[PDB]
Amino acid sequence: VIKQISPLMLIECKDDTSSRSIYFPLPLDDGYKVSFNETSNEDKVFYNGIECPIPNVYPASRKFFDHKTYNNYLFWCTQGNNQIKKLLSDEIWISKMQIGITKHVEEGEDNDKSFYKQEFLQLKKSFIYAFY
RNA sequence: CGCCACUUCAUGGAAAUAAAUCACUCACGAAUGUCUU
Repeated sequence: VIKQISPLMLIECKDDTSSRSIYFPLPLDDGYKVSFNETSNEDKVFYNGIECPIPNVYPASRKFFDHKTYNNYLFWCTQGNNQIKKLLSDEIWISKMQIGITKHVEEGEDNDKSFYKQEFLQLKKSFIYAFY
């Protein structure tokens, strides 16, 4: 009976529980302009041997792509009635590392080798998962 | 030469002062760094 499942969504539920904000990962090109100048014979990238035009990139605010300041991969985004709201992944997900062992019950087992660390994630109080 | 006793019974000063006030050592050691379905 299952026919169609939507991609899992990150939904924010506010105190005024009448509207929900859907959060998406920030596009990797956000805040930057990519042109691909086509004057030809200028410069061609070879991605593992395939022809491709050169990706001229500028911030949408010139200078070039400074990968020392590139941080779009750390941000999640949602629609606002203005610009795009950027939320850090830190502010959404809380992470803790848990140490675990199996208590050595003697008269048996070669299991001193039971020793591990696990990562557990907690969602912020206003954030839930959803899909259709 | 004889005769004969009274008076006085602790005041002042010092009443604690300096030195050391914790020292050295150990401040985590060994096992497990994944295992069984």
